[PDB]
This record gives sequence, structure tokens and C-alpha cells, in this order.
Amino acid sequence: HTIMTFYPTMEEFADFNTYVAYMESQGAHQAGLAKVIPPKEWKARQMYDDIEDILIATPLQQVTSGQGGVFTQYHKKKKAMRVGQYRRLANSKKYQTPPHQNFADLEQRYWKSHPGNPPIYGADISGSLFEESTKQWNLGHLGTILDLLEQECGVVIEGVNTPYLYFGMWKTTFAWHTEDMDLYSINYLHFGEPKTWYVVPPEHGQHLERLARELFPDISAFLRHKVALISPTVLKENGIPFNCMTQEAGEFMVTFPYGYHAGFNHGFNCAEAINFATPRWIDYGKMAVTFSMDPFVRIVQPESY
Ligand SMILES: O=C(O)c1ccnc(C(=O)O)c1
Ligand code: NI
Repeated sequence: HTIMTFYPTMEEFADFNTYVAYMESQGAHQAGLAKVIPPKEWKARQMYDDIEDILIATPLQQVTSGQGGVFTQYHKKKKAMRVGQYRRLANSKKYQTPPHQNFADLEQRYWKSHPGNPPIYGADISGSLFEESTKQWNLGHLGTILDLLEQECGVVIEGVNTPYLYFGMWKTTFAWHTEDMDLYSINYLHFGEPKTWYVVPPEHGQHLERLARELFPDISAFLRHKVALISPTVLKENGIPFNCMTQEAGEFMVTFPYGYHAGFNHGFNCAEAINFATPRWIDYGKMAVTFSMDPFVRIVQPESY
């Protein structure tokens, strides 16, 4: 019902699989989204002072159209750029975060800004900014059963079982979606301005889907497509429960199966994300970017093959 925030100690932090099982035992999955604040001692990496030359092969210009909190988003591929150029562009007068009193103010401006000036999103960059020295909660090495996909079938899907980086700027958005194969996801905000998340509890996913079909007749399973934006007001107006949580630098966000989510970046930032699985996911996977469930059912549910 409500988004939980967890504050693990280092000892609690060590094993990812175990801690996610713990989060679920406390009901975290019910809201569709949980925040995890790492222990004070922990770092993803020592310094981020060597990233200006990182290549953004295909920055995406995000064009919105629509009215009254209901928008379609379209992505135009732009020419390659480096992170340094991208950062400068993000902080330029044309693209910078507008002045705001607080979050509520900024959120209202975000929703009121559509269609408006299309931002550029450095999304879907194959890569990681975690160091190998980081042995807890390293998005390249979570060690969940999702590793069976590569290990048993040799299947590599970038961004699903390998990490993606997202360099964002004001107003860049992720439209409503669930993850491929109804997998979990984890998102770590390395640095920069916040990222605001909206989530609809899994219990109410089907209601969101119905509302979406009504709101986007021409387009209508089109949500996993990541193209529909629906404002909080429109959700409230149609009686869809949702939660809103802002993620700040140094914080993790975990999304759970059947948890629809959407959001936006406040300003220049850098996030890293990957999907993962648990034994609980397998039956979602059975019902569900597609891949075979064979290795999972065979190895994790030998009883039930
Ligand atoms: O763009 C993002 O930050 C984001 C957030 C949540 N999910 C996705 C996704 O592609 O699954 C992307
Ligand atoms: Ni997602």
C-alpha cells in the first residue's frame, strides 16, 4: 500500500538475494516499489572524476504530444555525444531545471510543461560505474537466479541481464511500463539531481491497464512499450491508487513484478539499472524482450517441471 524505505546495516547488506527476500517478508512488494538506503560505510565507487569522455552513442530526444495529463511520448535518435557535452547541454539555459520552491512546485511544473521543449535523454547506455572492489549490491554481480539465463542458455540481453546507464536532464522521462518478462529491477542513482518515481501497486495494475486502453484508443499490452504518460491528477480522477517517491543520489530503488512505474529526472544525473529475478518471480515469468523459462523451472523448480 505504501512505499517502504529500508536502512540495512553492512552485515544485513552483504547478501542481495537474502535481503530482497527479507524486504518481501516485510511486505515491500505490495507497493510495487521500495527504496533502499545503503549503510554509511558503503560506496559504489571511490570517485566519479573520470567520466566526461564516456560515449553516449545514441542520445534520445523525447517529444511529447497530448493534453490534460494524457500524453504520448516519442523518441528521436540524435548523433553521438560525450558525457561532458551532455552535462553542459543539461545545464544550459535551454535545458536547465526551472526555478522551484520545492518538490511539489517542481512536480507541478513538470506536468504543466508538457508538451513544451523536448529534452534529450542519454538513456540505454550499456555499461556500469560500479567498481569491482564494491562487493555488496554491485549491479553487475547481484547473483540472483536471472544469471541462469546467460549461464544455461548463453543468452545476453543488454539492459536486462547486463546493466544500463542513464544520463538524464530536467524533464527526461520514463513512461508507464513494467519490466521485460515481469522481472524485478534495481536502479541506483550514482550522482546528480533527483529522479521522481510513480508506481501503481500490483493489485491495481489491471485497473491502470483498463484506464490506459480508454485513454489511448489508437495505440491499444502497449505499456511495456514505454510510450504512455498519465499524470497523477488523471490517476486520482479515475481512482487508481499510486504512490510517489523521489530518489536522491546514493539511493537504490527496487521495482517488483507487476509493478507499473513511471517518472522523471529533476536535472543532470546518472543512474544505473539492471533486472533481476527471485524464485517468487518464476511463476510470473511462466505467465509472461522474451526468453525461455526452461532453465529457471528446471533448476529452481525441479519438482514442478
Ligand atoms: O529512465 C529511467 O530512469 C528508468 C526508470 C525505471 N525504469 C526504466 C526501464 O527502462 O525499466 C528506466
Ligand atoms: Ni523500469
